[PDB]
Amino acid sequence: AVALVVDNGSGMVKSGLAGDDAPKCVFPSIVGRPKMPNIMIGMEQKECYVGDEAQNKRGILTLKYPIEHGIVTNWDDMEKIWHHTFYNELRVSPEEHPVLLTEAPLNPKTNREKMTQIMFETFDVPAMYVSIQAILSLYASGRTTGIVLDSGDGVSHTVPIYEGYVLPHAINRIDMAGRDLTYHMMKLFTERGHTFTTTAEREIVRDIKEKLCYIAMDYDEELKRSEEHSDEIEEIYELPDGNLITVGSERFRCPEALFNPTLIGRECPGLHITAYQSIMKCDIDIRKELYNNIVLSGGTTMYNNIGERLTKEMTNLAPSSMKIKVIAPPERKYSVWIGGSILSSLSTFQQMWITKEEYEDSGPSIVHRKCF
Amino acid sequence: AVALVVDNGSGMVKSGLAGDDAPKCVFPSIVGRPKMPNIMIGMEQKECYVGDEAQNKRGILTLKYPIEHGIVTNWDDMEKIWHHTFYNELRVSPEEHPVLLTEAPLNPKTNREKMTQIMFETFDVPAMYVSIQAILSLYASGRTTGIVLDSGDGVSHTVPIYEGYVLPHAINRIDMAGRDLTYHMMKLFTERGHTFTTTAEREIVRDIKEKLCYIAMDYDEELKRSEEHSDEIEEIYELPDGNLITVGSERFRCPEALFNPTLIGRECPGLHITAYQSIMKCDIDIRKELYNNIVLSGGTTMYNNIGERLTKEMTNLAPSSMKIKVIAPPERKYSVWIGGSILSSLSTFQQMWITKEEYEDSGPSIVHRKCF
Amino acid sequence: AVALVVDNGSGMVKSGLAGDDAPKCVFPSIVGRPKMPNIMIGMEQKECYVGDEAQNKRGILTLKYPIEHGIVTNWDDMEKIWHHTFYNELRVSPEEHPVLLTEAPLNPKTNREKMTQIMFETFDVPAMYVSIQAILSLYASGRTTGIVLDSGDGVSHTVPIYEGYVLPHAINRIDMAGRDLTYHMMKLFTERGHTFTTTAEREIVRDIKEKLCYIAMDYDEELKRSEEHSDEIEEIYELPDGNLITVGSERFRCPEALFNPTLIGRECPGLHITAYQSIMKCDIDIRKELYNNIVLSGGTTMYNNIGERLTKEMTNLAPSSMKIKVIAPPERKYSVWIGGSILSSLSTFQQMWITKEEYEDSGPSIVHRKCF
Ligand SMILES: Nc1ncnc2c1ncn2[C@@H]1O[C@H](COP(=O)(O)OP(=O)(O)O)[C@@H](O)[C@H]1O
Ligand SMILES: Nc1ncnc2c1ncn2[C@@H]1O[C@H](COP(=O)(O)OP(=O)(O)O)[C@@H](O)[C@H]1O
Ligand SMILES: Nc1ncnc2c1ncn2[C@@H]1O[C@H](COP(=O)(O)OP(=O)(O)O)[C@@H](O)[C@H]1O
Ligand SMILES: [Mg+2]
Ligand SMILES: [Mg+2]
Ligand SMILES: [Mg+2]
Repeated sequence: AVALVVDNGSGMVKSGLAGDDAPKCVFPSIVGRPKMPNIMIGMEQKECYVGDEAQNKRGILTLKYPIEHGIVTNWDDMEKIWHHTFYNELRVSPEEHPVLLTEAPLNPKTNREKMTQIMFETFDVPAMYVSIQAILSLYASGRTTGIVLDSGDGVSHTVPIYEGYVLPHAINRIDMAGRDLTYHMMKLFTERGHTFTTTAEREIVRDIKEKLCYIAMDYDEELKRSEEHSDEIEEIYELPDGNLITVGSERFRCPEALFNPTLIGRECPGLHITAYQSIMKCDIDIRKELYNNIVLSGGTTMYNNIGERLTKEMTNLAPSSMKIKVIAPPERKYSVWIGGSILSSLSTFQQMWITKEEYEDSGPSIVHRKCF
Repeated sequence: AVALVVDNGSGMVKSGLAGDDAPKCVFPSIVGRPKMPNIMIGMEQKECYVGDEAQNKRGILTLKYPIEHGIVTNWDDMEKIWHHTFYNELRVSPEEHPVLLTEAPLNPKTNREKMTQIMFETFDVPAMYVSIQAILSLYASGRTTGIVLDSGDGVSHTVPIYEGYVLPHAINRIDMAGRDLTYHMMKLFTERGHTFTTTAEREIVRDIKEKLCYIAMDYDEELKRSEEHSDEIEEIYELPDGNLITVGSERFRCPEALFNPTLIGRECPGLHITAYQSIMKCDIDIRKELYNNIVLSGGTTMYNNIGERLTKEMTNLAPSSMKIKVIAPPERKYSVWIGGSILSSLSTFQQMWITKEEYEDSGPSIVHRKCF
Repeated sequence: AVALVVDNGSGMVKSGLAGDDAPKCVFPSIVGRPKMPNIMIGMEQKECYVGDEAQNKRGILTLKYPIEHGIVTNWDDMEKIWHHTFYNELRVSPEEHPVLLTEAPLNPKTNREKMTQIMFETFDVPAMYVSIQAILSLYASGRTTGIVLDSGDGVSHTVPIYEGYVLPHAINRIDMAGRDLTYHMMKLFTERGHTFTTTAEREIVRDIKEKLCYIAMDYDEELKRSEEHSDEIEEIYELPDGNLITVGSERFRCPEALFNPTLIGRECPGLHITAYQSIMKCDIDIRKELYNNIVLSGGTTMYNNIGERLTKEMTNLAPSSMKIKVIAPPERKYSVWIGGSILSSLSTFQQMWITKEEYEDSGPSIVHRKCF
């Protein structure tokens, strides 16, 4: 039977059938609830909107995210999202297809235990398997050795792998991703005169950041040019209500927080520093191959001139006799799903599944012995 | 049982059976009392005239309005008007038909409480329901999203609704309607030589205003043309006593007070300004749909070239990327009654009624929990 | 030379000499313009009234506020207000005294730039300095560590400070203050039968709110008692025209919007929630001292039983091993001015000034490098 690949994250959720080269259903993971009285008798209303319907009618809805920092806070909303994905988006019965789920490294055991319990006791799936996102990201690139720098919506992590062997003592994870960048962008916009506070305004700011941001090679030079050639940097954006907003110096000052987290008041190191620290925790003979297979993945790495900036930063830290090559292939925003689809279509993988009998006999703890 | 739709307002009262496409009995809400001695023995006189009879014999009667600014002042006259409507106009027993009444937004609770008490303890109606006029006006147009600008005889209000959800924090109401326009018309007529003071003269001036008024697209240009091409604007009107009156520049100077209330010494803003302020109090993503569904209702909006003037005024305020469409359908003077008839004929509405038992047990305050 | 302390806000403006323990001139910041024709030849009239004169003759004047949400909208009115303060109230020459101005956090740069330009190019002040209001509020209390919850007329903000170091990433600001409470009070009064629309009526409602409002410890219990013991809550107030108004349940329902902004249709969180969120954004070891130094400031915090309510609300959120102490000293409505006077009288502060030469050489942008 064809397996279901469901990559659930903080911001977006991707779902599809194992065997394709692109996800089938990509939708935001939000739950909307009405806050205004209903007075028009005759129409059929709903108590909760999930997915695109919640985003379209966000004007009269309060929006909640059931996943924060890769950890599920409310399980009812997550169960509703899973039900919507299975019964509305994919329109496939969740009882004849094995499930392949993804999880971030260094997560509490209770999250996996509850996820497995919900999958086996609510949807009654035949089999399921949970895998780390970095492994699937490395699978999607068709390589066996490299360091994966993944940056999603809530969690950014770094995982090195050498010749199919992972080094768990050199795995890094920090909670600083596109959401903090959106908050920083809102704070920067408050200095221009525009104030955004509501959830709909937050989505508008997120869209503005996605459409009109880039990474400057030299931050100081562009900052100097911002006060002298602002006409080149200014960009006009049309708000949904018809007003116009001028985005100027905020185009590159917002993504700069990745390489200097002190702007947003975070003591954690930057991205290049984290990668260098992760490389230096491995053996001496392993570092040479890791320096040449830096793979980028995640939606937060979809900016412009990011690979060149990362290469320049790594050059000033790595020894002058090494070769640094950053791998930023196109369509890398769906690399995890592609890797999961590739993994699920292998004959050797057809044995590493958690069947119903094993879960019923051993219990929910079996996920700590067969899934890694 | 067929329900009774009774829209009672300041100037006129409409009444009919739920299921028709037009009101059955439309008559002015006035109470007439004699002021001259009666010396002709042999005829059967009456102590009070209500409705058309009071208007026909207004020469020897003093006329009183029991409703002012949507608030009932004297309840005896209102009870007499209700009795006349039930027993003379409709000729139906008010004990086998549910009643559907209308009320203006932002009204005192005591008005609703006394109305419900009178309906349940005097006419002994089986069930009753009170609804806002804007909701019925939006029902009559067959829409679910829009901003309703209602202007009756004493009260003009603005209510936005988005996808069946009303925003109570963006509801406006001002006490400036056709009565102030009639007073302004009388004041303008005093400058020509004609003086009107009595109630009958007030009704004559109201008829003149109804028959010979229009809204000028450019007030300044027509004002300039008034002193140079008066022959085009002059109109002859025949008074009931046979005299002739020339209405000239007063044709467009009287309705102009809607867009500039400073003419009649009122500090409240105009109509377009009020609509724009009501639109700007909603969320950013809601404004686009509200700008495209401006619905006009009420008897005061039955002038000529009013939709074009409103569109031109809104264009200069709304952003240059929005589409403004004013909806002024024909027969809009009875839109509230049509909406009430449509609402009362729905199966889903057959449950939202205040039965006799509920009123007797809970008390008169129940109207504050089941009627909105 | 003695410095001038001028705290200009939305509602009121305070001005005095640095060295005193109380402001010298406290007057509303309104600009009045006549709207009626003048027919009495022989009297000397004025084209605009500013301050108490505008408030006394508000019957025949239209009143405008030149400051909205801590942002100056019209600069001509603000310049007139500054001229009135310097030349009429204080009666001191604005050329031999340094100026100390106050500003709210998270404000546009253009506001400060224009303020400095006006101060240096119109009044020709020798030196000036702009400071945040929270810093002065903390100075006035004689402390070094604490969280300041300031609530004025248009803007309410929260600023934590630990041992003289401010945490900019934990500063909150929302636009919800006494003006929205006045609007809510007017809306509540419309349900009793009284309608207030004009600016003079708005000032009357503001006075009623100032004189007859208090905060209920248990909102539900007092709401239940409102429908059973209204005689205890009813209060008689005398309108300027001689009529009497009964204020009953509206005494505590108006200030309740601070702890539940959903009543006035605002999605922003309440006051205790905002304070708790601001405390949780600091480091773990800093929270203990912040929980014990909650300082209240502003005119909107001059209600009754507000400290006890805030303490009770914070107790249910803070851990059961912390000590919560709300600091609400008397005369806290002028805390900002007292703090500014204390700061301006220090010898160490005699160097942090913007002289004429520095402004002339560097330009208006210098205020972004020496004032914080
Ligand atoms: N073209 C783009 N440019 C800049 N940022 C982007 C772009 N596309 C997406 N993003 C950011 O990436 C985030 C999406 O992260 P995603 O990888 O979907 O998280 P998850 O791994 O939980 O699904 C969004 O919050 C958005 O801000
Ligand atoms: N054709 C017309 N042209 C101009 N004004 C009109 C016209 N018809 C009615 N009016 C005005 O509308 C008013 C009637 O208001 P109406 O909607 O009946 O009030 P209510 O909602 O209380 O019944 C009258 O006072 C009259 O001046
Ligand atoms: N005793 C009081 N009780 C309740 N509210 C008050 C009292 N005194 C003042 N206020 C409110 O505080 C507001 C004054 O705010 P203020 O601190 O003067 O603003 P700013 O900081 O801009 O000068 C007024 O709008 C008033 O409604
Ligand atoms: Mg991801
Ligand atoms: Mg009407
Ligand atoms: Mg203040």
